[PDB]
Amino acid sequence: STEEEYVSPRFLVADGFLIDLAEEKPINPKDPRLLTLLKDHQRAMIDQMNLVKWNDFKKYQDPIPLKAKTLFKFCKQIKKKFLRGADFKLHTLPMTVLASCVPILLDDQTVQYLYDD
Repeated sequence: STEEEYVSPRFLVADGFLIDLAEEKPINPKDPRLLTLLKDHQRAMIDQMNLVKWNDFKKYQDPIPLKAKTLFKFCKQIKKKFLRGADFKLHTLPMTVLASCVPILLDDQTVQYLYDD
C-alpha cells in the first residue's frame, strides 16, 4: 500500500518499505536485528503488510525506480551519478545525471539505490 502504516514509535511502513525513523533509512523486513528491536506482535503486523522482498534486488544491475508517495520524506539521501538511458530511467556507470538516491545494504553486502520515479 501507499498509505503510511504505524509499526512502533521507531518504525513506519511506506511505499512497500519498512523505515527506521531513528536511523532515517529503510531496513530489510527480514533483518535479523528486528527480533530484538520489535516485539512479536509488531513483526506479525509486518507479515500482514506485503512489503518488498529485498532478495529480489540481488540481480538488479541498475538503481531501483520507485513510484513512491512518502518514503523519501523519511530517508537520508545522497547524490550519485548515473547514466540516463533512452528508456528515460537511470543506469549504473560502466548522458550522465546526478540523482538524489537512498542507499540500501543487502544480504550479500551489495549496495543498491532507491530513487523517486
